[PDB]
Amino acid sequence: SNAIEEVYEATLDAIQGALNCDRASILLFDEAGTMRFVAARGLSEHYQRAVDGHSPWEPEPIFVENVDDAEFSRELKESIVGEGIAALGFFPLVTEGRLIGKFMTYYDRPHRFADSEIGMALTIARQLGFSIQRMRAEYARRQA
Amino acid sequence: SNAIEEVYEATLDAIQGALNCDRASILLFDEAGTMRFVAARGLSEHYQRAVDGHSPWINEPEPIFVENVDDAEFSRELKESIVGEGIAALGFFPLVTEGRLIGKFMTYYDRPHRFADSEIGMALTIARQLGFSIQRMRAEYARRQ
Repeated sequence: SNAIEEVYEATLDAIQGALNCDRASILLFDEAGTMRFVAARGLSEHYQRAVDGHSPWEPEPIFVENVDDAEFSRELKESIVGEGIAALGFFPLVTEGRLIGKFMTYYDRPHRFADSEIGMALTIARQLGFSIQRMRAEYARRQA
Repeated sequence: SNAIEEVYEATLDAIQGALNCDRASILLFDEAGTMRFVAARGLSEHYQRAVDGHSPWINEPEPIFVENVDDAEFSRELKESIVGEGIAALGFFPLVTEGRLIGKFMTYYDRPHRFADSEIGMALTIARQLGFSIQRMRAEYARRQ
């Protein structure tokens, strides 16, 4: 049965070669409008639990170069620091310009982002977006 | 029900959006060791039948660029095949899984073209992601045995 689950891990593979940071995640909206993990590596189960209900959201990247110099809640923040995360990249996934979810990169030390990384990161998010668009779609259609 | 002909089409989507070239394709090895189109746009079938075979490589592969066909190292026949298709420039990016060549994906340009570092980086990125998508997706199909 259809495994975009294999595409998610593939993308996690590609993120870690392409962008050489310590962990990564993919999340997508559920019907409630809340972002949910569909794929991770290697953030712990304890962190993903803490955070699952909480992030979002015209669709552009977001970079926390240091969680300290960062306007988060002290609640959310100790979760992040607790996991051993010092920096974060948020990268939108879209269909038809609809925000559909995001992927995330995580760093143990603070981090500044090159144009080249951001570019690769954007190309990754582009492909996932289309992968999900096409896999979802004609599984919708291989029915009618 | 491996319709990840959808992974191929998505890739072709990403190739177009990330690299603004004129045409693109994916080719994979077959059991005779020969390279074979598995997806493309807008190459013609005539072209595709025409040029199966050549694998610019044979254990540690880099991208190959051809900025002007007229200035490339091609046998008469194979240069005639490209130009008659209407192509002037091409990019070969190896597809690799577990440290081995499995295929390639190609960007084509109808007029000469110098390859900007940025687009090379983008292209490589996509080439990794195809590799990995293939690695994992047939891995799943095989597992179920």
